[PDB]
Amino acid sequence: GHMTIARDIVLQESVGKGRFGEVWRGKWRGEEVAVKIFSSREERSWFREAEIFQTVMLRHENILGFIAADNKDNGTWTQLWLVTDFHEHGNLFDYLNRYTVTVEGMIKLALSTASGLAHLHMEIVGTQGKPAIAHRDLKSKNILVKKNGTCCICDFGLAVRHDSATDTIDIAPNHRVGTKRYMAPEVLDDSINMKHFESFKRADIYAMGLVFWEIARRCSIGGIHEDYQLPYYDLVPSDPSVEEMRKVVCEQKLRPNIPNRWQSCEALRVMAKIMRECWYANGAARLTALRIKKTLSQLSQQEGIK
Repeated sequence: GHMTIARDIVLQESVGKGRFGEVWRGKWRGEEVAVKIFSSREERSWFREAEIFQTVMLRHENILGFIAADNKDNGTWTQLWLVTDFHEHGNLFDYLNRYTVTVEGMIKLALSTASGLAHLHMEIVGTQGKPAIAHRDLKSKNILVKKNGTCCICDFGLAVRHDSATDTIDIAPNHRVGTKRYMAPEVLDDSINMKHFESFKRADIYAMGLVFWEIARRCSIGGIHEDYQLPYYDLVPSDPSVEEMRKVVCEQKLRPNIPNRWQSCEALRVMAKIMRECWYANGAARLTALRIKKTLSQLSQQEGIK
C-alpha cells in the first residue's frame, strides 16, 4: 500500500526510552523512522499517546511528525507500535551535552521550542478545529533536534486536551506526574488547581524556562560558555525526590542561577529576562508561550537569523 505500517518496518538499533515504551530506529522502504514499542499491559499509555498524536490539525514544524499507531503480532505476543519521524541528533539534552551553540543556534532552538508550545497551547477554532493541549512533561529530553537546527516537541503520554465550550479536560489527571526536577512550584506543593486547564499551560511555561537556561549555558560567544548542567544541579541530588525539589523551589525559593556573562550580550539578556518571567511561583504571573514566541521572533529578526 501507500501508507506506512508496522509489518513493513525492520528494527535496527535501540535508541532509548520514553516514560512508557522503548524507542528503536527502524527502516521503512529504505527510510529511517523512530518506533516506540509498548507491551500489551501498556495499552492505555500507547493508546493515550496515539490519541494525542492524531488530534485534528496538530501537525506543525515544531511538533514531532506522527506516522502511525499499529500492532505487530510476532506469533507469540503482540507489540503496540507508535511510529514517528527519526531525528539523527536525538534529543536536546544529548545535543547540549555534545555541543555548544552560536547566538543564532541558541535563538533557533529557543524560538522553535516556543513556537511548538504556543501551537500546542493554542486552540484553532473551525470545522477542523484543534483543542488547546498542555504537555505536562516538558524537559530537554522531550525536545528533539532536527538536522536544520530547529526543535520539535515529543512524548505526549502525559498531555491533556481542553474543550473550551464545556470548559472540561479530556482526562482526570493525577497529582505530581512528570519529571520531578522540572515540576512547577504549584505541582511540587500540590496547590495546582487541576480543574483549570490554564494551570497546566502555566506549569509547561515554568518547565520551558528551565529548558531555556539549559540552552543559554551552551551559547558560546568568543569561545566562552558554561559546561552542560541540568537545572538545580548545584542544589539537589541527581535523581531528586519531590520533597528535595519542593524544599529548594517552594521554601528556599531558589531558581537556576543566571551567570554574569549573560548580561554582556543582547540575545542572552533577552533570554535571561524570559527565564525569570517563566519562574514566578504563581502561574498567573508567568509569560504565555505566544508572548515568548513573539519576543524571540523580534530578537531573531534583529540578529538576522537562519
